[PDB]
Amino acid sequence: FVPIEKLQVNGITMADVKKLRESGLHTAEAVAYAPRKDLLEIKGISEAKADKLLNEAARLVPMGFVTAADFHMRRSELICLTTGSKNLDTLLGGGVETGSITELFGEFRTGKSQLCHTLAVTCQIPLDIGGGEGKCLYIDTEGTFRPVRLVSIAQRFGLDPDDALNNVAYARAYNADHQLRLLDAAAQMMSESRFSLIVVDSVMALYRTDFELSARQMHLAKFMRALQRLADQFGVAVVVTNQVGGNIMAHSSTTRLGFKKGKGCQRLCKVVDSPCLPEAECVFAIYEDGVGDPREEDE
Amino acid sequence: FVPIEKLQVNGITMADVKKLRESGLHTAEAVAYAPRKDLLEIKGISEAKADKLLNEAARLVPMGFVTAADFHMRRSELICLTTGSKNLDTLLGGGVETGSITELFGEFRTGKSQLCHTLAVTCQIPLDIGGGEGKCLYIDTEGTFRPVRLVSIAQRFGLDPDDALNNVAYARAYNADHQLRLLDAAAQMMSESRFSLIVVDSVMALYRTDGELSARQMHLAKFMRALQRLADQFGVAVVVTNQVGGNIMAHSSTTRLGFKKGKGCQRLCKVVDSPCLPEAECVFAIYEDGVGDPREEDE
Amino acid sequence: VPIEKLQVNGITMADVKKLRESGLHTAEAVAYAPRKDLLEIKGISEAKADKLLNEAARLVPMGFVTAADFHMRRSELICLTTGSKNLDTLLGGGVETGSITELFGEFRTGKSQLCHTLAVTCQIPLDIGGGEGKCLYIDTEGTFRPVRLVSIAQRFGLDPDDALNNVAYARAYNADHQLRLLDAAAQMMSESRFSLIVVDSVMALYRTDFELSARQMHLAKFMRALQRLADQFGVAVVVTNQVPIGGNIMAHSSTTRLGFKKGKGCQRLCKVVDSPCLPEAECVFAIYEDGVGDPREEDE
Amino acid sequence: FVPIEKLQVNGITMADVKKLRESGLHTAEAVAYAPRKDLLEIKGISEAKADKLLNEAARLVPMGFVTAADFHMRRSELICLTTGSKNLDTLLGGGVETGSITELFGEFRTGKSQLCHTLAVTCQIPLDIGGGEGKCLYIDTEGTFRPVRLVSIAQRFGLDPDDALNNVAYARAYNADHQLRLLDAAAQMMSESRFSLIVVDSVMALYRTDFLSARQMHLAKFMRALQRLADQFGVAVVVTNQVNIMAHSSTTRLGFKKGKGCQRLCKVVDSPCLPEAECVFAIYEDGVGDPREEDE
Amino acid sequence: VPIEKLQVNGITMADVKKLRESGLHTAEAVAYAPRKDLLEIKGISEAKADKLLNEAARLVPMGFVTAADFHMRRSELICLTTGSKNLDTLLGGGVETGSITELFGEFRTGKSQLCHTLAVTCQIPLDIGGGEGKCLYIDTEGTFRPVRLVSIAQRFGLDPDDALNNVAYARAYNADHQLRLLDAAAQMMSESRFSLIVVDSVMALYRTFLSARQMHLAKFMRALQRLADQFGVAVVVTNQVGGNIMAHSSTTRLGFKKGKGCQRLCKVVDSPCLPEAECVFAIYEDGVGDPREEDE
Amino acid sequence: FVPIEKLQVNGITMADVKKLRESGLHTAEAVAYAPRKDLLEIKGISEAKADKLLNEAARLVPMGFVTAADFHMRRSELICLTTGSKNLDTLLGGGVETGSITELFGEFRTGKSQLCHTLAVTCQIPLDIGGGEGKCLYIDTEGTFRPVRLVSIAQRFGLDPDDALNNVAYARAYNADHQLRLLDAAAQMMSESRFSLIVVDSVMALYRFELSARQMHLAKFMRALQRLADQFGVAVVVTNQVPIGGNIMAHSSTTRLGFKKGKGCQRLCKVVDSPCLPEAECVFAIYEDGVGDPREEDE
Ligand SMILES: Nc1ncnc2c1ncn2[C@@H]1O[C@H](COP(=O)(O)OP(=O)(O)O)[C@@H](O)[C@H]1O
Ligand SMILES: Nc1ncnc2c1ncn2[C@@H]1O[C@H](COP(=O)(O)OP(=O)(O)O)[C@@H](O)[C@H]1O
Ligand SMILES: Nc1ncnc2c1ncn2[C@@H]1O[C@H](COP(=O)(O)OP(=O)(O)O)[C@@H](O)[C@H]1O
Ligand SMILES: Nc1ncnc2c1ncn2[C@@H]1O[C@H](COP(=O)(O)OP(=O)(O)O)[C@@H](O)[C@H]1O
Ligand SMILES: [Mg+2]
Ligand SMILES: [Mg+2]
Ligand SMILES: [Mg+2]
Ligand SMILES: [Mg+2]
Repeated sequence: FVPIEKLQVNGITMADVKKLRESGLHTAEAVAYAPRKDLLEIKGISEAKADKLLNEAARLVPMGFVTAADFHMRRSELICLTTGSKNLDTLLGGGVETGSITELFGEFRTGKSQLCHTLAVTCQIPLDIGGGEGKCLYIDTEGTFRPVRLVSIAQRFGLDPDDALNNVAYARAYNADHQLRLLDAAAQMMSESRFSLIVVDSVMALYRTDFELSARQMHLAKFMRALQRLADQFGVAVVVTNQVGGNIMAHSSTTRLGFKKGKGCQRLCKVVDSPCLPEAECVFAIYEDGVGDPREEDE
Repeated sequence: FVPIEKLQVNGITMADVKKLRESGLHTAEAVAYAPRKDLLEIKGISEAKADKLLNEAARLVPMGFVTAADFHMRRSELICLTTGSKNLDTLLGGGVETGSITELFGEFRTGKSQLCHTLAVTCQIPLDIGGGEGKCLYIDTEGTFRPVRLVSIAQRFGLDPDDALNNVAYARAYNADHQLRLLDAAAQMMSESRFSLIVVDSVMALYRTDGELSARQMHLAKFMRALQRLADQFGVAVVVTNQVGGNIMAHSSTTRLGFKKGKGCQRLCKVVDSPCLPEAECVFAIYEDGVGDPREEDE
Repeated sequence: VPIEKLQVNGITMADVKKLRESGLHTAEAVAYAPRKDLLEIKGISEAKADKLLNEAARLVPMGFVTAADFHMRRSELICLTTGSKNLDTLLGGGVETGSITELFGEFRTGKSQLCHTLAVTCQIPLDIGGGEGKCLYIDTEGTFRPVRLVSIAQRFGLDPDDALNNVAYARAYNADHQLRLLDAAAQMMSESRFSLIVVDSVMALYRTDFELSARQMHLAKFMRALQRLADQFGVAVVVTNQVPIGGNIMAHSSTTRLGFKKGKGCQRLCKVVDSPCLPEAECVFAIYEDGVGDPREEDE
Repeated sequence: FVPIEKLQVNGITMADVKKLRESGLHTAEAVAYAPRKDLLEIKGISEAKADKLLNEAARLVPMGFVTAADFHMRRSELICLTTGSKNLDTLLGGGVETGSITELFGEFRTGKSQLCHTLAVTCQIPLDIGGGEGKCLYIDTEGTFRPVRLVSIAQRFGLDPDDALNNVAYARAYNADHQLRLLDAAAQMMSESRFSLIVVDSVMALYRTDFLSARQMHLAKFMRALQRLADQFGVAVVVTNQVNIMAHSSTTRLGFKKGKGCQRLCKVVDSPCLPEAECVFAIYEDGVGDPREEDE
Repeated sequence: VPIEKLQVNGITMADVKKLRESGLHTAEAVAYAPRKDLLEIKGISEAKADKLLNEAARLVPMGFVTAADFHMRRSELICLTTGSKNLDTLLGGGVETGSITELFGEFRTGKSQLCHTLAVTCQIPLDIGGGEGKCLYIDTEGTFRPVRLVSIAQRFGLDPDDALNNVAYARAYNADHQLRLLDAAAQMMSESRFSLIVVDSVMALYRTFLSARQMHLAKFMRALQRLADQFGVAVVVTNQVGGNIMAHSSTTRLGFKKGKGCQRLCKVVDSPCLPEAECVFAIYEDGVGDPREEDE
Repeated sequence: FVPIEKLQVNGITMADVKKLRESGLHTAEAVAYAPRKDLLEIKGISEAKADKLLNEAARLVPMGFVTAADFHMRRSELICLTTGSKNLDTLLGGGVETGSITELFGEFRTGKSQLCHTLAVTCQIPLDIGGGEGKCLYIDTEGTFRPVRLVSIAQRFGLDPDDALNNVAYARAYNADHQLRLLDAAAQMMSESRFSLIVVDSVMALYRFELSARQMHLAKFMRALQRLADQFGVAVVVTNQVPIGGNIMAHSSTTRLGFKKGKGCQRLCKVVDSPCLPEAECVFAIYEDGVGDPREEDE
């Protein structure tokens, strides 16, 4: 991404920069994608200078037309992260794709939290072996997150236990308003540092008891679009878990994966929906050290 | 169509042509269709020479009266793009007509994006099979375009895997203002070469996520009107996808096709609104290489 | 009455050509026009304008007319046939030749289908309700398809070739072009018999081009021109409207108004919202591939 | 009225009477009310002849003020025209009165055309039931006139349909000049046959498109001509309008408002003697009348 | 922390009393409460409620934190030993305080014995697996036998009078009484330090409820979760062999099987982090402990 | 215990008390332990009336928390019924605890009927020697009622045989509804007179139903038995054949005693379920005078 401090030019005061940052925008992409009406609504900003900064960002941030072959090259360039099972990578065609809010849904005790822990660890590892080189962002709504599993999985991957311990931002929410307030600080801290993943587990746990359906349904809509807005500005893959959101999950999520409890430690994962993948299923396994491919003993 | 650089006659200099270039009228047809008052509102153009260039444009572009024979022959000579499915081809009366807006709508995962991707390759094929011998353009709003689908489909008609990917302009919109802003750039770009298709997917996805209830319709009308002008200016097929506006989208779109999810790869299509087509219904199957007729194995 | 007929006791052809370029192509057009309009035209003197005015007035009756004579004259007016017996009975013969008829309602009500049906029928002989005159179609939304015309002609049995040969189309890209189309079309209404003008739609261009007052008197000018054409040539005029928006400018001009309501599938309800003569009522009609008609019992 | 034939006394030449008829003077009242200056303006009329005719006509009818004791009682026996509804008759205190000017203003679809049709059909019934015992004169300026209507209304009132249609004179104007010109033939018909009601519907419609000071002066000339015709021929005058000179010239003014269904609210606004009150009247296929109990 | 720190920024004592009437005994519940719940309280304005929430957030930590601090916080969490070191090793110190531990299995295996045993351990010092707090035992079948409590206290060396004078028994005859017992007990856990809640059982009353049972059970279970959150107290419940509805909120689940004589087998069936394994313990008159050579 | 008559305060009509008596609630303790619904379907009782009854019961009877010391001292003061044999009383901690569910299951013709008759006789002797000083109600279902044995045990303990016979109300059970009516009448005159022991021999004689419906109705019979025990603190003893019922009856049975037929008239009794008393065994004997300690001649 591009920092917002590289955007001010032609006698635009830093005070305007603070005013924009206090409103939630923290990068050039955020300003460029932001509608001009919202920028005008911010107090203490002239509309003429608002349009000046908007067109300066448009000159800086590229959003013009481009040939499809170039788009193919850029999409091949996109960072992709190994899940931890070669079968999963083959099914995903390389692994989890950033810039896309992937959803993993299914019945509980199928390894969703274990897979999320493995995802955080594989986002801690360097990009050379396919890692993300960035910090995760884990939002828990049930108290299930346990650092011991992270330590074990990191030791499987060989990373420093303390680096993995201190490079994950964990925050447990207690109500829907707490989640929404938490997202703002999440974005603010996202601004300064380099991250590579935002995992939420689970969105509906608090919403199930906080509610009155009409207020609940609209409250997710502004919540989820915040994750979508944050994903494109910073280019971080977004993973959402769920229990068995209706149409909101389907509309918001790009690639969906259903989970099923297989025999023993083996588990089934199915590509229910995808923009460029066929509906195919495969099998992985979960051990005390994380997530891997099923072994001959597991057969 | 009629290139703009051939209407210059009877004492109009290139300065007026450049002024029209900033005015947006990039074709003799465009200036002929534009109302006189808009020409008067253009700074630096006197009303006398405005009416002059208007009458040379009207001489060069026929605004007069045509019989049903002439317009019927022109209808016969209109270019239609093959849908890749004989059932769908017959449902559409032979393809997608020029200078008319098609609105595919329905619930998600019904294959609208697959239909758009399939159409994106039929334009470049030789016209004898039912193409248009041109180069496509893809304006996206949800980030679901995929060159890999074009790679897979180009082999159905034998097209080159890279000549298909270097002859498709691409761009993405992020906010409501950018969606309308892209159209002037599209018109400027398309004035140099024969485009044959435009895609907008989807229309109101940004408008729902953008008191505000009244203000969105007026913005929607301004954007949707611009597409209708674009089709008449250049004679190209524009395809807009919709999710489930109301009257604004119902009135503007020339043709409307509703999609429904069937069993497996089977999907149902119904002509919801057309001026000269019966309200029929057909079935089509999405395969690895695009949209096609259902197979006996899947039936 | 032909314009070339007005040549009496020394009408110079230069004055005739001046009238031609002034837009007046019918004897009624000069008979009804005020003298100030003639004086506003260059090359026209006041005394000669007055004498040509009286020469025009002595042909067409321009005085008191007893109500009985007006009633018998109006009862002889050719009523266009819409093919649907229900709607034809609703309006006492259908659309009348020489008055402004407006159709309005929500979307998906088949007004365009009715316009198409009237366009096809107005070419059939008088016995089957046609006007025996070529049709004119000013379109502002590109909703004309000359493929269905052949099918409708087959339903009405008249030959397809001459039925297609006997229509004129004009696409309208702007309100100024829409107004100029009437001036353009006046001469060919003065060249061969005409019985039907269709405009679709009225409000579409003014909705986008507009500022309220400017739109208001521009629409007033357009409606005045339409009424002038209807009076001069005696040709039926049908216009399409979508929903009212604009207030009363279209309500005062529109002699007849119909409102369309969605029914069940092919069923639609027509209600005479405004009419100086016929009482407010309602009726039902259906649309099929052959055109507008009365719904069948199976469709009920 | 008094025909101009008896005006000639002591060998007054018939040529002068013919010239007066060609000048719009068809009755002795017109000559009496005409000043000397317009008589001088007429070609072939001398000053001596002008003053002689003024003396002959003035000695027949007075012009100045009168004693109110006879004035109010003589105003009672004036011809009244019922509107077919008791609400309006009570509101007007006798209904429409001839020899005056009454305006009906309001929005469209308020029955103004319908009430004008009712007046035009009710002007022939005998005076015992609020009739007029005369023929109407309808001037139309929008094409709204639909004869058929009348037949049904006359059958409601029991008059013969053929007589109802044949005894109503109808004119249509295409321009303001044509509208003004029709008044010459109107005056000629007034001279030829007895009429007792005039309707204009609508007076202002053409002036919207035909035209500003020229428009105002033309309206003033039109209204003064109508007032004059009412003066000589004792014909009630009713005008229609859509929503200062017209109000000033008008004596009685009634505003119309749309009620519920067939019901509409009629209100008296300006009147020399009548108070300010409203009423409700219904309009049906048969015409204008009092609301039925079913609509209540 | 006590809600007494809330008396800042000019908010009156009356609001604190109203909150105490609604069970808002400690500041943790005030902070975790949603807006609507505190809005429902009578005599409370939303304007001051915004502040109330602000200082509630300031007093108790609510923002982001790195996982190192979370791990070191949960590592030093108080754990209550069961007297069976085999269990301790299996549970990594014993039962956690502030979470939900569920027991299921055959009644012949014996779980009420463990419920009795844990009652005294909450008072012994922390260095030997104690809690140093009060215990609140709720029974639904009247199995409370203080003689076993005296025996286990003598095994632990504590005074039986101290054991009987420190724990609080409560019995419920219905689901509503069970629900309101928690509300009543909130005052006692507010006024004094408690370190253990034992429920035996949770499905007994619900057996003698079908759809409304799930909502009632969810409310009761989330109330038990709230009590652990608002005071850091351990919560342990028993369940005879709910289902999935209990399973969602079940942080830890232990299944029991009957072995040879007094020997019993305990399996940690479900746990967020702990592996799936089994162990063996024994039951004697002194309580539940590690198996001895006599049972081997 | 608190009589139901004294419960009605503050406008509670006596007809409501009569309706409660007819329904089955004969004491204020029953209303105190009565739930919301059970009071709701009682005739003549409304929601406000039920709330008033519950409030009055809470005022009269302590409904809240009870400390361990108070519960222990109340249990200590509870009257225990002697068995007439030193060994059984020693194994039972002084005898049978009143107001508790005790099940005696064993082989037929092992003196279970004799033991029940002995307990019925000993529940009327003075408290100084472990008696009850109250009436007795013996419910027999197997036709084992023997007045001769009752007279013999009365002579053994010095009780007057006629005073022993008239102090015991004998009830024979034919059907499940019949025994429910019998226990309803039992509570009916318990509301007006004091008793000391309830004997049911045998429970499973009439149940052996429909297998599932047998459990809930038996549980309701167990539930009804517990209600009266808490209302009056009277010992209840039920005999079981050879245990039938399984989990439900095991949970209902607060204490269980298995019986075996030893040599001669001697019999063996062993505890099965006891939260406090450890499991052990004992031996007793049966003679014409009833059930007592074994003698040296049979030992
Ligand atoms: N320490 C561990 N070592 C190995 N496997 C474990 C461990 N803890 C849990 N599991 C496995 O993980 C599963 C729990 O899945 P989980 O990630 O909790 O799904 P959810 O979060 O949806 O409940 C259990 O079925 C169990 O078999
Ligand atoms: N390579 C493929 N082969 C066959 N079917 C596919 C392939 N890729 C996607 N599909 C199917 O086509 C559908 C595409 O739906 P889509 O056009 O994305 O709907 P929307 O545009 O409304 O989101 C998906 O449901 C998917 O199951
Ligand atoms: N050839 C045909 N056969 C049968 N039905 C048709 C045919 N053409 C159009 N229709 C149906 O009739 C309707 C016509 O409505 P339309 O004329 O578009 O109303 P409007 O012009 O007022 O928008 C359309 O909804 C269409 O589904
Ligand atoms: N044949 C008829 N039967 C019943 N009612 C009619 C008939 N003809 C006209 N009307 C009614 O008369 C009214 C005409 O109003 P109109 O007099 O034109 O008002 P305005 O003169 O103010 O425009 C219409 O509202 C209509 O309902
Ligand atoms: Mg989970
Ligand atoms: Mg799509
Ligand atoms: Mg249409
Ligand atoms: Mg009218």
